[PDB]
Parts: sequence; C-alpha cells; structure tokens
Amino acid sequence: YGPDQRAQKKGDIILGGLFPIHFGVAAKDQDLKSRPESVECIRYNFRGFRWLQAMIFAIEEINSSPALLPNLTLGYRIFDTCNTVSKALEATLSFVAQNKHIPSTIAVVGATGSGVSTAVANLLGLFYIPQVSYASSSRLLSNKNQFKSFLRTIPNDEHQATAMADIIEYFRWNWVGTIAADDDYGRPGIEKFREEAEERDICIDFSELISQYSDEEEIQHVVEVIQNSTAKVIVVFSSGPDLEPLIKEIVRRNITGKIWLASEAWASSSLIAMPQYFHVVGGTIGFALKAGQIPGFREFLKKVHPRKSVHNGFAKEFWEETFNCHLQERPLCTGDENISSVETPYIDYTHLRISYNVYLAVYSIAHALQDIYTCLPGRGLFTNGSCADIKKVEAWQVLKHLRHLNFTNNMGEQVTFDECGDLVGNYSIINWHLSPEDGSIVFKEVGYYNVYAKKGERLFINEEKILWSGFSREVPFSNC
Amino acid sequence: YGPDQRAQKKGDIILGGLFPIHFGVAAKDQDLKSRPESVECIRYNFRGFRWLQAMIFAIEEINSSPALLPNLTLGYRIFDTCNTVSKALEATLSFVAQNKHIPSTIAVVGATGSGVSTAVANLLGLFYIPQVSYASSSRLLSNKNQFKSFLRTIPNDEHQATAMADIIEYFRWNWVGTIAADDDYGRPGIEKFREEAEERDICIDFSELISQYSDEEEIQHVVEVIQNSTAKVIVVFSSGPDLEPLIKEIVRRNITGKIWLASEAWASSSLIAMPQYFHVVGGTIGFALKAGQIPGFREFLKKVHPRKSVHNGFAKEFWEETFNCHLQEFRPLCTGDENISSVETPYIDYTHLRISYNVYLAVYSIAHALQDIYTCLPGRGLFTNGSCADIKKVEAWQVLKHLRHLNFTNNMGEQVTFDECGDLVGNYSIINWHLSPEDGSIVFKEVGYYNVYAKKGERLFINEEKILWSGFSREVPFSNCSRD
Ligand SMILES: *[C@@H]1O[C@H](CO)[C@@H](O[C@@H]2O[C@H](CO)[C@@H](O)[C@H](O)[C@H]2NC(C)=O)[C@H](O)[C@H]1NC(C)=O
Ligand SMILES: *[C@@H]1O[C@H](CO)[C@@H](O[C@@H]2O[C@H](CO)[C@@H](O)[C@H](O)[C@H]2NC(C)=O)[C@H](O)[C@H]1NC(C)=O
Ligand SMILES: *[C@@H]1O[C@H](CO)[C@@H](O[C@@H]2O[C@H](CO)[C@@H](O)[C@H](O)[C@H]2NC(C)=O)[C@H](O)[C@H]1NC(C)=O
Ligand SMILES: N[C@@H](Cc1c[nH]c2ccccc12)C(=O)O
Ligand SMILES: N[C@@H](Cc1c[nH]c2ccccc12)C(=O)O
Ligand SMILES: *[C@@H]1O[C@H](CO)[C@@H](O)[C@H](O)[C@H]1NC(C)=O
Ligand SMILES: *[C@@H]1O[C@H](CO)[C@@H](O)[C@H](O)[C@H]1NC(C)=O
Ligand SMILES: *[C@@H]1O[C@H](CO)[C@@H](O)[C@H](O)[C@H]1NC(C)=O
Ligand SMILES: [Ca+2]
Ligand SMILES: [Ca+2]
Repeated sequence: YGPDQRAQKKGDIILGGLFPIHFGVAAKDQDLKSRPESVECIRYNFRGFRWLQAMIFAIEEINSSPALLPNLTLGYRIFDTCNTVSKALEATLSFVAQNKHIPSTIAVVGATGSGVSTAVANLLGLFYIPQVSYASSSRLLSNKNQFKSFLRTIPNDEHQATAMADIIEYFRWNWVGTIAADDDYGRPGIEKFREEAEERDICIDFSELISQYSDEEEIQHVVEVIQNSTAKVIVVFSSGPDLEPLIKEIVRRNITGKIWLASEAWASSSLIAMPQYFHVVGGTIGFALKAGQIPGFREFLKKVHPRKSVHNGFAKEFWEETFNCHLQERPLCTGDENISSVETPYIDYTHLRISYNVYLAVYSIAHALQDIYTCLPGRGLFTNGSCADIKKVEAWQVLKHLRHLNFTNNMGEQVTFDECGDLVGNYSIINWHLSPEDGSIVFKEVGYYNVYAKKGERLFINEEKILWSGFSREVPFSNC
Repeated sequence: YGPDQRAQKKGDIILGGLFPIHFGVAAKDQDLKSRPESVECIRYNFRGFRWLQAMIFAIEEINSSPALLPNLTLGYRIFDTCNTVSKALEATLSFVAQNKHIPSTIAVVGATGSGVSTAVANLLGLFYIPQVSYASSSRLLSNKNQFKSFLRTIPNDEHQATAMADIIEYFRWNWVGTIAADDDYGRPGIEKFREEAEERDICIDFSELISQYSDEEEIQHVVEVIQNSTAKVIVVFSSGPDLEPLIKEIVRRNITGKIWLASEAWASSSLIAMPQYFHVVGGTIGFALKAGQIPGFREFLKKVHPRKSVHNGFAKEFWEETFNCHLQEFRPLCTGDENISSVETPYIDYTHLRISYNVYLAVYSIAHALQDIYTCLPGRGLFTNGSCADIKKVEAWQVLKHLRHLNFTNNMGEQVTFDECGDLVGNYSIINWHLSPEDGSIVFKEVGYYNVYAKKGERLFINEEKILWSGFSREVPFSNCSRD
C-alpha cells in the first residue's frame, strides 16, 4: 500500500498517475524531540484536479471503443504529490513494488514539476517502465544516458528562451533584468536566455534567484535591487507558487512602471493574475501553448459527486473545498448542491492546453498497446521478427513500441516522438487586460511564434492590440 | 538482497558505505529486441579502494578501544556505485528495506559525486537516516527544506569561486574563458565564479559545457571555440572522467600556450596529470585540502590478501588488476605470495591524506554521537522531557539529532562541530604542476594558501618566486584584450 487518499480501478492493465492536488506542504519546525510524523498539505488546487479527470475520461473512452482494444480493460492508480519530491517518491515506491498481491504498472503519466520528474524518472528507469509527462519541459530531461524511459507531450524551453530574446530585439531594448526560480525549471531557461541575449548585444543589469520558502531578509534584498535600477523590462522564469511572495512584497511597496515578460508556467496562473495586483502586474506579455478539442469533456466534469464516484477518493475534499461545508459521515453538506453556482477554475476555463496533453498521452499508450495487439508473425520489432504476447505484455516492450509510435489524433494531425522523446509545438503570445464589466484579468492574443519557419522569420506580433502597463498605447523606453 | 559483490560484517549496529571502485559503466546502446540485463563497469579505480579501507580501519580501531562505546560491536555493508546513479539507487534500496529479516542501517557514509549524493539523499531523507558525505561539495545540498538528513565533512564551493576570482585579480588579468561539467558540481560553481568576476570588472569570452559521454561533434565544436580566441586563461570546474576526452583531443592537435585554473576535483587527478600531456597541461595552478595524519593506516593497507580478507569482496579484483594475473577458483595464475610494493599504483602511492581523513572523521562523528547517546544522565537529555535514548533499541532519528549537536576533539587537537547546514569550514592549499627532474613525472608543489578565517581582501597569499608558468618560464603571462 501507499497513501490512503487515492483513486483506483481494477482492470487487465493498470496505469499510474501523479497530479498536484495541493500546492505544497505545511512549514512545521522539527527539533526531532519525538518520532517524526508525515507532513500534511495546505492549499487546494482546483486546476490540478481537472487534469486527473482528463486521464479518467480518456481511459473510460478507450474502454468503450471496440476499435482500439477489444476484449481488454484498463485500470488506474492515481496519487497526489502536493508538488513535493518526498510525496512523489513515496507514491512511486508502490509502483515498482513487485518488479523488485501488488498489480504491476505498465506505464505512468508523469508529474508537473521538473524537479519531481527527475526524481521519479531516476527510480522508474531502473525497471525500464515508460513515463510520459505532460508539463515537464526542462532541457535536462532530454539526456538519454540518464533518463532511459522518459517521454513528453510538451516541448522544451530553448525555443521559448529564443522567442523571448527575439521579442526583446523586436522592440529595440538593450537594458533588461532577469529573475528565475531556484529549481530545475528556472535556472536552465534563464541561462539559455542569457546566452541568446549576449549574441544580440543586449545588456543585462541584475539577476536574482527566488523560491517559495524564502525568508524575509532575502526577499527584502531582492526588492531593493529592482528599486535601484533604471531597467524597466524584467524577464521571469518561475511558477506561481515560487513567485507569489515577491509579488506580494512589491505590491506592499507600491512599485509601478515595470514591464514583465512571463514564461508559460505563470503566464496564466490564477495566483498572480488577481485584480488587486493589476497596478503592478498589469500589461504582462506572456506565452501560452496551443489548445485542442476534447468533445464531451465538460459534461464529464460537471457530473462529479462524492457519493456516486466510488472509484475517486478526492471527491469528498473537492466538494468540501467547493461549497465550504463538512460532509456528515462549518455547515453540513446536503449533497444536492449545484457545481455551477460556485466560480472555481474547475469548469471556469476558455481553452484546454495542459489538459489536452493528458488525453494525448493516454492515447499514446493505448495506440502502443493496440500495435502490440496486431503484430503479425514475421513483422515484429523484436528478435527474428517475433511479436509480443498481449496476455503477458511487459513494460520494456511497451517502451520499444512508444519509441516507434506514429498515429493520428482526433484533430487529424500526426503524433510521433523524436529520438529524445520530445515534441514540437507552436506558441501563442498573450497580453493581460482588464475586464470592464467584471474587473477580472483577461488574456488577449496578440501574436504567435512559428517553430517550423526559417531562423529569423518566426515571430509575429500585432502591436495595435497591445496595451502597455494596461492603459497606455505608447512603447516604453529602456536603454540606459 | 542487493548487488552481488560487497564487503560485509556482523555487529550490533550496521553502517553503510558507497565508494566508486570503478570509474564508470560501459557505453553500449541498448536495443529492446531482448530483455534488458545488468550493465557492467569497465575501468578500475585504485584510489577509490584506498578510501574504502579507511572506513574499515576506523571501525576496527573503534571496536578495540574501550574508551569509545565499550561492550558494543559495529558492522557494515559497503557497495560499489561506479559513479552512476542507478547502481547507488540499488544499493540505497538495499539499505532501507526493513527500515520500513534484515538488519537495519542507522547511518550511511555518503557518495562522492554531487548528483549521486543528491539522488541517494532524496530517498534516504524519507526515513530520516543520517548521511555523512566526504567529497560532495555542491552548494545545492545546503538546502535543509529538501535535504533533511544530509551532513558532510568537506566545505562547499563558494570560497573556491571567490578565490579563483581573487587570483585572477591578483595577477591583473581581464580576459578569460570558462569550461564546466554538465552536472550539479560544475554549473553552480561556474555561475558563482561569473558573478564575482563581473563585480571585479573581468570580461569573459566564451562559456562551454562538457561531459564524459560527449560525441565527436561537441568536442570538435568546443576545440574550435577555444582556438579561435585570444584569451589565455581558462577556468575549469570539472572532474577527471568528465575532462579526459577534451584533454585528449586538445593534446592530439598540439595546442599550447594556455593557462589552466583547476578546482579540487581534478587538480590532483591521475587521469589528467600524465607525463604525455605535459606540453598542454603543464604549469596548472589548482586547489587542495588540508591533510591529516593517521598513525597506522599504511600498515593496515599493506596487509591485504585475496585469501585472508574474508570480509572484503573487492580484494580479489584488486589483486587481479594489480598483478595482471587470473586467480584460479592467457593471464598467468597468481602464486599467492606477491608483494604489493613492487607495483606503482595509487593504492600506496600517495603523499598526503585528504579524502581518507574525511572518511575517518565521518566514522568518528557517528561513533561520538553514539557515545553521547550511551553516556547521558536522566534529566539532561536532548529529548522532550530530558529523557535519554535507549542504547539497546536506538533509532536513526535519535542519531541524527545527536549529530546535529555534535562537538568533539579529533586526534590532531582541533574541534569538530557541524553548523546549522551540516557544513564544515576549512583552509585551502594552492599547488602548481611541475616536472620531476629524476623520475620524469608530474610533481605538485605548494606555492600559497587561502585563509577563510581572515577578512575580505586579506585571505589570499601567493609566493610568486616558486611558480613556473608553463614548467619552464619565470615571467607572468599577458591576458588582456587590448594594450594599454
Ligand atoms: C534604443 O536602443 C535600440 C537598439 O540599439 C535602438 O534601436 C535602433 O534604432 C535605430 C533607429 O533609431 C536603428 O537604425 C537601429 O537599427 C536600431 N537598433 C537595432 C535593433 O539594430 C533604439 O533607437 C534606441 N532608442 C533610443 C532613442 O535610445
Ligand atoms: C590588464 O588590464 C588590467 C585591468 O585594466 C590592468 O590592471 C590595472 O592597471 C592599472 C595601471 O597600473 C591600475 O591602476 C589598476 O588598479 C589595475 N587594475 C586591477 C584590477 O589590478 C593591467 O595593468 C593590464 N595589464 C597590462 C599588461 O596592460
Ligand atoms: C588556516 O591557515 C592560516 C594561515 O596559514 C592559519 O593561521 C595561522 O595559524 C598559526 C597557528 O596558530 C599562526 O601561528 C599563524 O600566525 C596564523 N597565520 C595568520 C596569517 O594568522 C589558520 O590557523 C589555519 N586554519 C586552520 C583551521 O588550521
Ligand atoms: N513546465 C513547468 C510546469 C508547468 C507548465 N505549465 C504549468 C501550468 C501551471 C503550473 C505548472 C506548470 C515546470 O517545469 O515546472
Ligand atoms: N567535490 C566533488 C567530488 C570530488 C572531490 N574530490 C574528488 C576526486 C575525484 C573524483 C571526485 C571528487 C563533487 O562535488 O562532485
Ligand atoms: C508517419 O505516418 C505517416 C502516414 O502514414 C507517414 O507519411 C510518415 O512518413 C510516418 N512517419 C513520420 C515520422 O511521420
Ligand atoms: C504554427 O503556426 C503557423 C503559422 O503560419 C502554421 O503555418 C503552422 O501550421 C502551425 N503549426 C502547428 C503545428 O500548429
Ligand atoms: C565546543 O566545545 C568547546 C569546548 O569543549 C567550545 O569551546 C566550543 O565553543 C563548542 N562549540 C560551539 C559551536 O559552541
Ligand atoms: Ca477495451
Ligand atoms: Ca568499544
């Protein structure tokens, strides 16, 4: 066994999952005067519970389609990582139990953070179990001499760093500053951006590192390095949880007049995009991925219930955190409430971008299994052209099949992995505005970034649709 | 349970160990046409076997000392990592199996590389098992949020970057290039060196990354970048295995006239300090640690035997590699009475003990924490109500708690305490690569030191009269972009 709070189903082939239902763990000092106890998690993530339902919906769709895997069923075992390495390792130790009563896991759909993904892959690669991530994008995971069984449905960050350099060069600036998160996602990206910007003759004034668990003194020190600079453009490679304290402190001091360039990790985060921070973070220009279509998904999301869903263990806490009640086994829950009456990121969305990667990964695994199913003798990828046995399939055979995958998605495009298990994708450039009728922060698309074009003709920006600092139509000046 | 070859002993308390007996694993691409099998390690490491013997010597010395933990016995289980993450992870999975019929491990002497140490600590901190490292010096391991039970007996790498910047400023240079290894040891150190340099008005021309498994194209690109530059001083944060291919490629192209600044990982490596490379890597200036004295270490080293060291399983391959003979269960059969003094190998070819002393101190730290556990009185304990831990039923977190509060004197009269981050502070020694007039090998000569207990600006001391700038020159080179 492992963590108690989980969602699982019984089937012929079992799949794993790792989602961040909580934002982090609680800060409790340990003087180790008595026996240590397991740490708890603090903040609920309504957007992270929408990604799990995508995998569940995809599996349930596969089980009902006779063309994909007839006479077979799929199960799952999905755990919560709370965006922490230790909890992810504790969950993973149960995935590889029998390989060293416990069903064997064929594949695991990866985690979000790059630091968590490296730790999980270091353990999964021992037994050659494939792992498909949907959000990890650090160039360090492309090394096949260390990460043997890692795959992606999301591109890495070198293109995005080059795009930031191109954007800066397009608007004729040469005096900028940089801020990055102290993890495996922030440092490589900001290093690549620095390498790109030095070639184009752009001067960088300062460079600082931030973290979610930073104390008061270093946050104060970082704040009064921005205040002592004539640079208006600041480039940030971080996530919302790692950036929240700095934004709070800057708002507390009422620092205005800067231009923020946001990476896709926090270019759409609900933690930073809040109406009371708009006079500091308004006018941000950021990146977003390309959205896809999953018909029938919203109907599947809208039917969740703490009592009807017996296979999902996270439904009770979802209900409690939604309606602010307590389930009888703070008011009591009648169980007859309506989800639509509460505005939360669960069904308050405009596009499916990360949640379209989970669906795509699940179909990747399904199509690899289908190819295993229909191997005619003498046409296999194994020794002497022999084929695998679908009744006794193994994880390494699934890995060979995913290494050689080439299938079509529901939108008519082709999906296939390159030599490093990576992909290629278009980028979308958005701008932060203010809703006149409601006051919420609205993302407006103002261009894109082609990746299949020649090196120099990749960026398109329509400046006529950009508001600078949220109110002005004039391009600012940053030159020293 | 675990790997096959190991060194093992029985006792009341079990310790763990991880040493790189091999330099690396074999580079065979794996096709999935058949079931994957275990990979094999290729190159033997005679220096890593000397570190393994220090732990055994310390344990045996403790077991015979009535003044330290009497009426108790210590055991061990030592594995080989081949400086690869997967092997160390298998060993660690062996270590924690019943900590969740197997004796429990209460402490582990950590790994050598920073990536391996990080991967081991990620899993060891789950069960609150203390881990004392002797060679990992990355600054990313000082984060107590992620690494909860990590200790080390070697200082981190901040002062080395500061000292390199100080040296460059002292010799009046403003045009350098940087090369680093693509791991957790090279990147943070080289980043720290860049910041200190810019604050000191030093311009950097190029920056490159290298690895042990780089292909021809990357090495050729790095070589092309180096020789299309007018910078003479090159700063390298790497180790010998990660630097060897680039050095070989540079040597075969006959590239001379460069000044190398070496970190402690490769400033004394036998893979780089070869007489055949002297016309390229001669005159290097590097850093070394302070040395200690172990009164009877060499006598213990000299008595190894493949038929008498029952508890040691690496002695057989050590003998076969040393004497180039094949032991009967075409290489000649080993006679069994062959002296180890005839063969010149780094096993007993040393001048100072620096990392072996670190292993020694790592073992005595745990011994003294256990002695503190044993010799306490009620009402004065470190626990909730002053209660003392039971020595018979001791647990790992109690040992970690006493390690966090350790304070004891070593055999050299100094004090050993761990700070809030589990770190030590130490001096540095600055050395220079010469050519031996008699033997013809490379001789490391001390020409200065770095003091960490002084104030900023008065930490570096250099004696310029003892420096040979390329093994033969006596004048400081010129490394400015443009003339004054
Ligand atoms: C700020 O610096 C940029 C970059 O040097 C300037 O952009 C240049 O503008 C001139 C026309 O005024 C062009 O001929 C150059 O080709 C531009 N540079 C580039 C991108 O190559 C910008 O004008 C400067 N602004 C001020 C007024 O200081
Ligand atoms: C190489 O450049 C350095 C840096 O500009 C020069 O060092 C400076 O020399 C002047 C002249 O004596 C001093 O006033 C400065 O204090 C020096 N700076 C530092 C940081 O030491 C150096 O002289 C140049 N070397 C040559 C041969 O031209
Ligand atoms: C680090 O090195 C410095 C300098 O070599 C040591 O300081 C010296 O200590 C001796 C012994 O007391 C004194 O006689 C010298 O006068 C000191 N030198 C200076 C410049 O003050 C220091 O003790 C060393 N640190 C350790 C921990 O050994
Ligand atoms: N790729 C990011 C994770 C991420 C991508 N998009 C996100 C959106 C929300 C939260 C996290 C993410 C990382 O490496 O850490
Ligand atoms: N300090 C190095 C390890 C190391 C020190 N001395 C060495 C000698 C040989 C090999 C490795 C080392 C690291 O952080 O990784
Ligand atoms: C994938 O399949 C398509 C359609 O059969 C084919 O044109 C293409 O060459 C295949 N391979 C790749 C790498 O796209
Ligand atoms: C990316 O955008 C360009 C814009 O012209 C388009 O031509 C191309 O088809 C897009 N590619 C994908 C994969 O969406
Ligand atoms: C350790 O003990 C010595 C005396 O035995 C004392 O001088 C020293 O200050 C102690 N260490 C610390 C960190 O207080
Ligand atoms: Ca089916
Ligand atoms: Ca004793």
